[PDB]
Order: sequence, then C-alpha cells, then structure tokens
Amino acid sequence: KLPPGWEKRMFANGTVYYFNHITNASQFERPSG
Ligand SMILES: *[C@H]1O[C@@H](CO)[C@@H](O)[C@H](O)[C@H]1O
Repeated sequence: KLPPGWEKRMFANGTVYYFNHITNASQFERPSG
C-alpha cells in the first residue's frame, strides 16, 4: 500500500495521518501521492 517505511497513524481527536518508522517523518496527506 504505502511507499517504503511508511504506515497509517491517527491523532487522539480522530484525525488520520501517515508516519515513516525508518526516519520519524510524517504527513497529513498520502506519501508519494
Ligand atoms: C487533530 O485536530 C487537527 C485539526 O485542528 C490538528 O490540530 C491535529 O491534526 C490534531 O490536533
């Protein structure tokens, strides 16, 4: 689904984002869109 090292995440308010476990980077929008 996601590009290398990326996975789906979510804030405690119910808002969804993307996070990279290899580099600790994050985006609100889909990585390599
Ligand atoms: C959840 O709410 C968002 C919109 O206010 C943003 O502030 C953040 O992703 C979280 O705090």
